Amino acid sequence: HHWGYGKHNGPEHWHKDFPIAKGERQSPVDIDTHTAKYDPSLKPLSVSYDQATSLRILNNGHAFNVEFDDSQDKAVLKGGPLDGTYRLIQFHFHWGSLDGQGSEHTVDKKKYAAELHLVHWNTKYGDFGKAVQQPDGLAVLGIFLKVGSAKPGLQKVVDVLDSIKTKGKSADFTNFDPRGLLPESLDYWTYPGSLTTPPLLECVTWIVLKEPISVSSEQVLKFRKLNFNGEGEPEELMVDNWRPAQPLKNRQIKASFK
Ligand SMILES: [O][B]1([O])O[C][C]C2=[C][C]=[C][C]=C21
Ligand SMILES: [Zn+2]
Repeated sequence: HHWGYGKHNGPEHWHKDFPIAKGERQSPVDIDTHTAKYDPSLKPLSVSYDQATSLRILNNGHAFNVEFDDSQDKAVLKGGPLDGTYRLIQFHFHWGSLDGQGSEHTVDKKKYAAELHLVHWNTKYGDFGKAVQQPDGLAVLGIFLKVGSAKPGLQKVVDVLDSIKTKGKSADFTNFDPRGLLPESLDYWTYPGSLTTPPLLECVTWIVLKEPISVSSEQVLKFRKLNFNGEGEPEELMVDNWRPAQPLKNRQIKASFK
């Protein structure tokens, strides 16, 4: 009886195995755009993905992860609210059964169809597993998806999904350029939070871009054909793999923009 996104094992249950689910810096949150304060001291973000080395795509039973070579400083996030250098390890998405839900963060209570998470770890801690035990261990770039025009840079991801339908399947996924998933503007909100999946560790500096990317209905329909189950098991479509907004508690969301 492992955690998941069903009636019996979904987010409202996670606190039993992971009591930090009720902690003081949980994610995601609602971003109240009127209360977020412009912080003139932040920087422009530095997203340096030219030398990114994608390796593989994995259906882990909760999402699919596009994994990178993080054995050296190839694709890194720096600047913005961050001190030091954060190495890209993987990206994945959260999405809904219909276009009116799917994102984890919300903006004035608006839910987007999906949300992309580019996960990076602080190189001062040497490895990902050490990083997640630190309050400044991870930096996650969050990007909302809305349904409209196709995203050209997403189609290579869409077209491999048939090959990783079920939990535990992987495929080679070399030479994928994550720059093709970014919006034009890097304007962002930032706040201290957590992983949005068990173990829900409070180790993340969240950087949530204001500008959504557009994907087509056909693209997100292919996400929804994935399975949470393993091969041969009763089919459970991989949809609604999002955690709802958690209490903000004693946190301030800062804006990079006026
Ligand atoms: O799956 B997760 O919660 O979704 C948010 C992003 C993140 C970051 C590190 C590990 C897992 C996850
Ligand atoms: Zn995520």
